Amino acid sequence: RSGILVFDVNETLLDLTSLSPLFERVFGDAKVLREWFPELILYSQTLTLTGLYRPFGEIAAAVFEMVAANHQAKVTPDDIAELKTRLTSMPAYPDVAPALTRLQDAGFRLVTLTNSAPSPAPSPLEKAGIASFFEAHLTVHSSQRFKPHPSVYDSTAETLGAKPEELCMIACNIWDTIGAQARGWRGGFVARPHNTPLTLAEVPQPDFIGRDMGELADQLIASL
Amino acid sequence: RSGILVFDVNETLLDLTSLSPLFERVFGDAKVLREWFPELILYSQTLTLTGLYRPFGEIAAAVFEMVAANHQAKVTPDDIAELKTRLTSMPAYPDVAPALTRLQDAGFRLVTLTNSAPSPAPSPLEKAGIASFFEAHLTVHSSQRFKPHPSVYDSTAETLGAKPEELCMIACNIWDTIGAQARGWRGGFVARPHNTPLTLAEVPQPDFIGRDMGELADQLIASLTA
Repeated sequence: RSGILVFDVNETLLDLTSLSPLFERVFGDAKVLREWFPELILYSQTLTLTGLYRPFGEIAAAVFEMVAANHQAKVTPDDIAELKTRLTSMPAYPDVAPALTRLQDAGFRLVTLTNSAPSPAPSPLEKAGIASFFEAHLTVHSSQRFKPHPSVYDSTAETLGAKPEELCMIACNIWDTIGAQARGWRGGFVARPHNTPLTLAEVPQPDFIGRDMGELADQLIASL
Repeated sequence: RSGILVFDVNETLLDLTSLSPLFERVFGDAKVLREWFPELILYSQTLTLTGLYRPFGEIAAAVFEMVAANHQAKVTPDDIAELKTRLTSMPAYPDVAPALTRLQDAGFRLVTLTNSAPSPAPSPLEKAGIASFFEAHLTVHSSQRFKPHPSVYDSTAETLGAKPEELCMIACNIWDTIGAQARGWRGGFVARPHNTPLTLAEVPQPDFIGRDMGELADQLIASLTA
C-alpha cells in the first residue's frame, strides 16, 4: 500500500497508567490521573482557541499544580521533576511493536503526531524502543496550536505530501480522530484502558475500531 | 459606576456538586463528577475547534455515557434523564443573592453567559430564584461555538453595545476568564470548591480574585469605580 498511518503517541502508543504511582502518592488516590489528564487536554485546547501557545509539558506541570491545590495536596519541585520524568518516559503497550511490524509488512507507511514538543534525544519513543518503526515524528510545535485544531492535521498532510484520503489518524482519544476526520482523513480508534469512544449525533465515528493495536492493524490490513 | 458584569452560570452561580448523588449511584463514587466535567468541557472545545456543534446538554449525556463505559458502569435511559434533570435544576450557592444585591446596589449591570442552550421556562436560574437580578441571559447557542472561542465574547460585547473595557467576565474556571481577557475584558475569578486558578507563564491572571462571591464583590466594588 501507500496508505499512511499517523499515530498519536501519548496514551495511544505509550502507557499513561504508568503515571499512577505519582498520583497515588501525592493524592492518596491513583484515580486522580483521570481528572488531571482531561484538565490538561482542556487547557491545551483553551490556549489554542484563545491564540496562545505554551509547550504541552509546561501545561502538564501547571495543571498538575492546579489539581493539587483542588485536592489540597502539597507539591515540591521534586514532584514536578518526577512528573517530567514519568511523562517523557511512558513505556509502550506490549501490543504495539507486534502490530506496527504487521502494518509495516502489509505496506503501510508509519508516522507519529503528538501534542508534546520536540525534545533532545532520546525521545519518549526512543526510550520505549519503538521509534525506528516510523519514518517521521511530527509535533504540534511547528503549528503553535494543539490538536484538534485543523492546522495540525493540514500541515501534517502538507509535510508528508499526502492527500487526506491517503491518511488515517490512529488514537485512543475520539477528540483526536474527529479532528483528523474533519480534515477528510480516515480515523482509526484503539480502545486503550479508560478509553471508549464518544458517540454523539452528527459527530463522525471511527472508520476503524480495534480493542487493541493488533485488532486495529487487522482491520486496517483487511481493508485491502 | 458603569461596568457590565457577565456571569458564567454552571458551577459559578449554580452548585455543580448537587450532581454528586448521581455519580455515587452510577459509579459507586461521587468524585467521578470531577472526571466527567473536564471531559465535557474538553469535548465542547473539540467540537468548536473542528467546526461541529451540538447543544451542551447533549454533549453532557454523551460524555456521561462514555465515562460510564470507561469505568464499565451500567447506564440506563433513566440515568441520562436524571442527569438532564439535575443539570437543569442546580441550586444557587447561598453567597450569590447577597453578592448580587450588593453589586446591583453598587450600580453594576448584571448579565449571564452560558455554554448551555436556552431552555423552556423556567430556566435553571429562574428555578434557583436568582434570575431576576440580571438584565439579560445570553448563551453560545446561536453562535454554535463554545467558550472560550473569541466570537463568544465578541458577540456578547456587540449584543450589549459595549466595549471590552466596560466588560468583566466572572467565573470559577480560568479557561472562561482567559477567553474574555484575550478579547479585552477584565476577569474575575471566584474560588468555588475544587476550583483554583491556573498559573502558567505568559497567560494573563484574573484582574480580581475572591475566595467566595462576597469577597469578589468586595474587590469589584473597591476597584471598578468607572
